[PDB]
Amino acid sequence: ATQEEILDAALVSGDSSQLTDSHLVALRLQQQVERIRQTRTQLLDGLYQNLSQAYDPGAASMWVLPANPDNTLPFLIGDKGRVLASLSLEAGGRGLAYGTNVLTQLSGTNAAHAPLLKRAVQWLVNGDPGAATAKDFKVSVVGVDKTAALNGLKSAGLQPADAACNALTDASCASTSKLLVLGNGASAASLSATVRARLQAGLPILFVHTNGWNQSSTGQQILAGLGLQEGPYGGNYWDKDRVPSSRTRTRSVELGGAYGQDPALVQQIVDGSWRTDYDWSKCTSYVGRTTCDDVPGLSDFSKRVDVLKGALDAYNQKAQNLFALPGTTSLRLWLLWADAVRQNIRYPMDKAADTARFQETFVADAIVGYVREAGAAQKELGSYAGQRQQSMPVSGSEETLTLTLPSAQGFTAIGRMAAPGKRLSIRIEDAGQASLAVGLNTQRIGSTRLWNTRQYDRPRFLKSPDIKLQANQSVALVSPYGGLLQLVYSGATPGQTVTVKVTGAASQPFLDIQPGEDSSQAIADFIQALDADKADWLEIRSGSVEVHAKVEKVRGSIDKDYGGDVQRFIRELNEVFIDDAYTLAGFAIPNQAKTPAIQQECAARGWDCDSETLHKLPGTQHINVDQYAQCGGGCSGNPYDQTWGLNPRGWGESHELGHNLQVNRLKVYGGRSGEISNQIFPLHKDWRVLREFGQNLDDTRVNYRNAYNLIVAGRAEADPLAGVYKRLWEDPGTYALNGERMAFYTQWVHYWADLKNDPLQGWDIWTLLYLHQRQVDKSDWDANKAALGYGTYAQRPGNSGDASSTDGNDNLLLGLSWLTQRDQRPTFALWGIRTSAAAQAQVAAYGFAEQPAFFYANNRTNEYSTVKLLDMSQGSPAWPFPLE
Ligand SMILES: CC(=O)N[C@H]1[C@@H](OC[C@H](N)C(=O)O)O[C@H](CO)[C@H](O)[C@@H]1O[C@@H]1O[C@H](CO)[C@H](O)[C@H](O)[C@H]1O
Ligand SMILES: [Zn+2]
Repeated sequence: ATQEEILDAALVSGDSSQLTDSHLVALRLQQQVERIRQTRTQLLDGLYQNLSQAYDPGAASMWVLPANPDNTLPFLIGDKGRVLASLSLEAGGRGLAYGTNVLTQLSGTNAAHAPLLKRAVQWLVNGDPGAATAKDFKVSVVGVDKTAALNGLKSAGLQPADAACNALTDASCASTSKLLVLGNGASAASLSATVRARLQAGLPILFVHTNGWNQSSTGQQILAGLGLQEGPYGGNYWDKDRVPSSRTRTRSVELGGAYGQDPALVQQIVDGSWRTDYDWSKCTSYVGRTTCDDVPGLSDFSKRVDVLKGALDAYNQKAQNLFALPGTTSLRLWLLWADAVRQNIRYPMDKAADTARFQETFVADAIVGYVREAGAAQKELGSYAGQRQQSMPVSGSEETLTLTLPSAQGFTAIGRMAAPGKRLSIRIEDAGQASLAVGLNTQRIGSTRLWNTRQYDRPRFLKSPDIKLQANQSVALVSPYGGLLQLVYSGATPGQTVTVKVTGAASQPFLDIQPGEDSSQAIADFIQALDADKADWLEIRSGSVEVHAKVEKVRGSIDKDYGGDVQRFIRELNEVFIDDAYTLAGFAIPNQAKTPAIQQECAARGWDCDSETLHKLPGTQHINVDQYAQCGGGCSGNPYDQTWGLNPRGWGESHELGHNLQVNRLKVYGGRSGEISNQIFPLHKDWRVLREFGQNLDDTRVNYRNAYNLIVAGRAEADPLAGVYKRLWEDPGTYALNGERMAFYTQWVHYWADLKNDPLQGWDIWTLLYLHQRQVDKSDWDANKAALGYGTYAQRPGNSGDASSTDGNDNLLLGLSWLTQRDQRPTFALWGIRTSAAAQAQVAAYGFAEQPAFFYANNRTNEYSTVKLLDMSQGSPAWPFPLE
């Protein structure tokens, strides 16, 4: 079959599998867009003629926008570009929608609109804005006041008659009525469908919004019946847009034809007239990542491409199949064009060396329609994936999966993949109250380094839009890239399950650790899948951590750090990385009790240390492992991004995990500890690692020596608190004095160990503070405050993360004093940390002997045997380890 014949077919079926001739599609699109422009311009010009286009809807009005651009268009666009009234040719009918009740203002505010309105009604009734309506033409008015409506029309020089029946709901009435006027008081079954069916059978409809700047569902449903849509929250309130008396015929005609359409971009595709002179010297670079926001012209180009993406992604988000929805030919053609471009793409591309291919591909990446019965695979996947992904076998039979949502909001991996260019079908059941969508992949936008020299080597948008699902309703998907399937949720109940039924998906290697239970079976299945080597991507679920990983990066890490020992890699991922962190934070981990020393401290303290209400595991933290990251070679977030692979003993891994587990009430001076209070997690791991294994990792992070220097010198000032504050916590830089500030956090580790007379117990102090803090955060205040050393507080304390707040300092002073049973203000002052009066008074009330100022000094981070205790109450001893 010819390319021509394939395109004709695909316009109906959506199947772009054989469609390769993108210039052919571009030409068809060129003419489609041109005839839309012709239709629109001829209509508008016949409406406006040379009459005044003055129209002012006030702030108490809504914007009314086209939705289906092929068969709807604006009528009145304001000087600020707000669409204040739209026309509809949907289903071959005729309609018109205003964002306010214009009919009640035709002898007042909008007296000057009357002649234009007359032509508009002439058009509605006759199909010709120049053909007089007959005297006493029958008008049905529904959902808005009849007499005022009819009087308005009469004010415009028209002679309507009350049809005296309801043309919205009575079919006999519709067939004899010449116009229907709708407002938002209307009642009907299937309001949108009803409206559509009347339109399509030839009843002309005039809609007025009757709720000012408020939105109306009734209206939205009427508008959707016309192929229109209500504007955003607020309506015209803020902008107060209008069309002035000076607006010309030529100008409005022109805006109307051009609205939501880009014939210049289509021409550029056709001719291949891509820009050869972009000034790249204006790109800039930040931690290895080039961006080009300030290259003249570039943002306007990219923002025009964003229009098309938004347009098609609205269909993706609502799980709507474009090829099943009538009057979508322009967008079908954009989509089929884009799929044809994907047939030819080749990597890598450079912004300078490959101007034509770069810019066309740029446009094509932004146009992907996932909801469909058939479609094509992009041929080259470059730096994302390869031949393995292309060839993954798929399940012909239906597969049933059960998933647990650990928090109320987020996403979790389903455990299956879409294969490139192959239909899968999906539905979810037993969802309770949870709101649900499906999506593909986890890459963040900066992960495609298209502005880096010769690094446009993968698609811009590997992460699909979230595609909304209904309880018990199937959706058919085709991805050109293939991808890891994600269940996106909100409004869920921590610990609830969801059931996923999927047909046509592939099975990536997937390590699914089951909470508490023996996961011996799952580990060997995973290894077998890994050894089978059919996938470019894998995933891991363990505890509250999910890893979305490029297979070869993981192999590379197993090989370099574990000599190919997969089993040890997995164990250490689960135990030394994951369990280590979450156990240190005192969470309730299934089938895993607290250590004896912690259990016994919680007992003596009479605290709730194990309930799910207070200490349940938190929301999923996601980790990406890939060739690129969103920023740098590793980037904070959820997911956080890694490019080196995945090392269970890695500093980065636990540093970032730490960010997820930070809490403001354990931050010294708020953001001053933004990159400090998370470091207890990597620090704990390295201390454990040296003891159990022998590797000595990152042994110079904690700068006891220079922290000391700063303390000693800030201390000789007249105000010793402030003196130390200036030298330690004042500097607002993101990583300022990182090693020195960390030394504060370990003080309490060495202290607790001496207090418990057991070096193995030191870190328990932080685990007790986390448990204390969650009680402080969410326990019933009146009932629990006495047990938490907060009896003097009428109300729960604040949780400000602000540098100038004492919310973090206070709780640290209270918690440490309460747990240690000593008044710790001297050592807090020694570190330049101020506290509120309330907190001061509360410590006094404990009636503990003061702990005089002290300092734990060491010349190594990970090895505590050599730590030395200084008494700082009487003066400042010499640093107790020799230089140099
Ligand atoms: C403060 C800290 O612990 N930083 C380490 C952290 O940084 C994560 C992001 N990349 C970031 O926010 O900057 O994890 C990385 C990667 O795993 C490093 O260990 C960071 O330590 C810093 O490493 C770089 C070298 O890449 C420099 O030597 C810095 O001096 C060092 O602090
Ligand atoms: Zn950080």
